Amino acid sequence: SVIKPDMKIKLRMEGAVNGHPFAIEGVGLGKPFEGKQSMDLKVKEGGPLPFAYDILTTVFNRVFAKYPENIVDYFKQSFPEGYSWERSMNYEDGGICIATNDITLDGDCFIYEIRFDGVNFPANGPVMQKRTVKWEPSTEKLYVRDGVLKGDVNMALLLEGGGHYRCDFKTTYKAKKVVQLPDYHFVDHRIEIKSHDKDYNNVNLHEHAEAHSGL
Amino acid sequence: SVIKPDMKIKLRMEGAVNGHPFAIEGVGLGKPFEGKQSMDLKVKEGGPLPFAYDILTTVFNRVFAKYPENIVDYFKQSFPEGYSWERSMNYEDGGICIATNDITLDGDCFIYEIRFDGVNFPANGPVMQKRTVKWEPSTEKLYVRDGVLKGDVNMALLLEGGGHYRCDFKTTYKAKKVVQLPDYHFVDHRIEIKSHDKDYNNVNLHEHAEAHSGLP
Amino acid sequence: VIKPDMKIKLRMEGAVNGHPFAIEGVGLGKPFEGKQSMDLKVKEGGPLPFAYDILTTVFNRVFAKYPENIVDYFKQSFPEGYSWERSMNYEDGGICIATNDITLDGDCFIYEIRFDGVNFPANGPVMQKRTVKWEPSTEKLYVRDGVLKGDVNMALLLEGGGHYRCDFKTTYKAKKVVQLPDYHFVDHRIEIKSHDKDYNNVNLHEHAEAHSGL
Amino acid sequence: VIKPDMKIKLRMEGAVNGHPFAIEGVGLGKPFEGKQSMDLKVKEGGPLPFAYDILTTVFNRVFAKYPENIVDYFKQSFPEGYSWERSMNYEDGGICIATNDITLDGDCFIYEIRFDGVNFPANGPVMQKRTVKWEPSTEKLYVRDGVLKGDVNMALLLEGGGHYRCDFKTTYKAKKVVQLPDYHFVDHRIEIKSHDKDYNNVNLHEHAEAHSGL
Repeated sequence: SVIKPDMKIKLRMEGAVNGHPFAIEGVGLGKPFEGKQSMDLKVKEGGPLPFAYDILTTVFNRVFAKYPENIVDYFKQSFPEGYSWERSMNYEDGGICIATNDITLDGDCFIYEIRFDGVNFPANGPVMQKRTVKWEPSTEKLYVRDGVLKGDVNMALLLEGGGHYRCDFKTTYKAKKVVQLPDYHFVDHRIEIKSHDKDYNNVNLHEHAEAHSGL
Repeated sequence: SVIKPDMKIKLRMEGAVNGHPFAIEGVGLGKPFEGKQSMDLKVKEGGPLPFAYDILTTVFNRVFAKYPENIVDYFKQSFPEGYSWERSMNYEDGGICIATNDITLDGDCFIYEIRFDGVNFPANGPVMQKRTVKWEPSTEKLYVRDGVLKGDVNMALLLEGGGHYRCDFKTTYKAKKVVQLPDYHFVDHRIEIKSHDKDYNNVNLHEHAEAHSGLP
Repeated sequence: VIKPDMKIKLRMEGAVNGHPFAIEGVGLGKPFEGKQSMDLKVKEGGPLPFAYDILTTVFNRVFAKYPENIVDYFKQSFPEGYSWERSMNYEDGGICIATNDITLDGDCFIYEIRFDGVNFPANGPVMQKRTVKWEPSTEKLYVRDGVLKGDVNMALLLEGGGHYRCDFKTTYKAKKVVQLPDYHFVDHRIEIKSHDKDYNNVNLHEHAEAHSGL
Repeated sequence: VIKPDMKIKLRMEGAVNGHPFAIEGVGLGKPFEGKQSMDLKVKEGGPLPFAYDILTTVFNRVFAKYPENIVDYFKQSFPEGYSWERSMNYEDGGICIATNDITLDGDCFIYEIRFDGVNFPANGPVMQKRTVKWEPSTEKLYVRDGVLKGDVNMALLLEGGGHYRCDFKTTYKAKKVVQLPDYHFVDHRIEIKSHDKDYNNVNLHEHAEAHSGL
């Protein structure tokens, strides 16, 4: 079907953090059935980001998650038409990021229309002082609410010299058409920046995901 | 000085809710020393707005707040330079609105560069189905944190049919230069849409703010 | 009926980070003046290992001056009285929740208080007792599901300037049907007038007035 | 040390929206298997007018199967033991907080538990007893200021399908110095196996295993 073993990705992100705009474009590819992907990103406007790049990574498609036969894959059923999602990223120190990504599909390439905004970050925080090393792996909880799919997950950014920085994720998925809604379930995630340049004008990012249930 | 009894307003807001972009430019004027301001907003893009126009209103200048003599005025002190603020708006039903405003000054007219974003608003919540009536008067609490000025406030939208809809504001004001930093204090608020057509493409908005110390 | 001058008796039972304590108290106040004072004594778990400041706002909106044009849910609930529950969330993850059941005996209000708070950071302002006082406040009260709710942005100034934020969420419940009021505010002002070295004894005061929009 | 088969003995004293209650419990489990079961008997405040489920995750991470590659904060903390504190924030505003002090007598863990919850809507799932059970979950544990933290996105599926979200914030404090683990997870699956009409009697089971994630 539309969901081929191998696929491409085309995306652009426009946003602002603490009132300073920026834009990013990216090209990538993944295997929707293996739940793996990869993508190169470049800062098109507003470089060099004066904040931790990590806050952005998870915004850069649940379609790339390995769903077992026993669990309805809300996300793949949504295509060709596609789906969009809304996300809340509440940081333990007050910082807050809002994001949106509209997902379309051009032939064999997913196209993302991404918005991203973040405010109230302390200048002395791990975010504005770029003290983030990476996001820890996670297990997202997803459940139906009002005919759509909700996804929540407790995230953590290990900092330099140890210690963690928590953020609570609150994502909402909305399919453009009617699809089989699934039962409560989870999706383990692992996102890492493989490489990047001095100021992150160029970044290589990878994500791995697989869904499952209780135990 | 720099700020005068009567000054004008020019604003351009660009933003999105639930993923739907829109643009609104506004115009208006007010009395900075009397805490009063009026403005007529107009939806230039994304109309008709699919959500309650009330969640935008507080985003459309603390300069407009009557300040007592015994309390430092962090706002009037920032110009000619000016200041910028970031706000977090958290609604009781998961809805979260984020916004920023960069206020500069052209002669006797303030210019705003606003950005507004809100997500996760329940499809059947009060906001998306536009069942709100307006904001109740309020009292903001301003305090200093890391050399800047914070300001929090418990906000409530009166819903049609009575009952309210709570939201919490968390604002951070940043003067574009070094200015005196006030002790703890409050700002009484009261905003209202005075008029507007059926889907709020055109809106007349008013506000009156008055800062004071604690009750004695 | 609520007279111009009233007395107060009370006992609190609670814990902070799992460590138990108990405090009893006596006082008086002027319901219509919105003023009151009291002397509290630590009975168990003393000397207290956390800032007393977190307990004060638990130690009765009856003691708020209410203007004629605003329904006074509180002064009405008596002689039956009312009860309340409150969530107190501090920015650093410290969370306390309390309840108070207020009854009336002659001219003396009787309080049965429960206080519990957890996850206070070992080196935070609370456990390190680095708080100075609560700043005055303005509580927002609105009817919800047939009962009255009060929310307020609170803040403690810590030693050497600086503030520590906490959000209050209170639910008040009349013991018998009373008239529900419209949306209104209550300006508060709570202060510890005196205390001995370890706070085993404390004299507390509060002043408050209800009002509507600016 | 900690044996392959151990016993449990506990007592919970608490309140919900101002109404006290107490529940005694006895049980056992396989600590290396992450399996445990117990029988709960209400001793006060019965019949409980609120969803029993809000209380279940309060009724010992020792009962979780830790692989060899992860430090076991809980098992190394004996026989001194440890205590924990927890915030449970529900989406409709209800808030619960608890603390458990855990000691060891031979082969029987001994829990002294406290439980408090406020602001639960009268018409909400909890007060209307509209809950079915907690959904399985994965707890995230990381170190903070010398102790262990564990947060989880919980969810009660309600009658009529649909879920009620609750955010857990737990802090684990070993009664002695023990090695601190790196970031990790603990899947959980808790459930009531049997109960009587007013839940005065309840059999509870829990299954848990620790892991490092993909």
